[PDB]
Amino acid sequence: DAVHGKTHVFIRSIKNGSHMQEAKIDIKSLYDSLAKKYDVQHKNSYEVIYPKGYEIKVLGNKYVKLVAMSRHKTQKHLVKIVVKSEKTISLLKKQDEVVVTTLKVGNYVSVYDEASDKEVIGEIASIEDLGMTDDYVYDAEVDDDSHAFYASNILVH
Repeated sequence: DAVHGKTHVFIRSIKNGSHMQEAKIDIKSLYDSLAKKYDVQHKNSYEVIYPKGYEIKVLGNKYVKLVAMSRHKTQKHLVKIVVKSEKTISLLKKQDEVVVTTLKVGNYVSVYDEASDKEVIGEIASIEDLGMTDDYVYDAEVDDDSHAFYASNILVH
């Protein structure tokens, strides 16, 4: 289980104790930027990074500390997951998608509605095997007990 490098996550960073910035950035960019600002560990096949003062949006529409982050090559297939949601505005239908490594069509998952800054229930609308990949895939470790974060608005472990 990892996510693709173009996965979007909501990140907050703090400097000098008192200043903070928040933005939506792709996970490969987060890794590449943060890999230079802070520095890399190495294990059997992980390059593992330990930032401080960075946070990520998780279950509960709250930011918790991002404790570590890593990237690695995997032999596993990338899978594109499309998740539909809708709201009563007269129905506005929305969908989001994330590609993961390794859940059933029809299952419900939590979804972040960015425009209304609230969490909604989504439906697994499709699942697609995109095949193997040579690119790095990425992993994030979160301090809250949900062990989950929002990945292109979809809650993933």
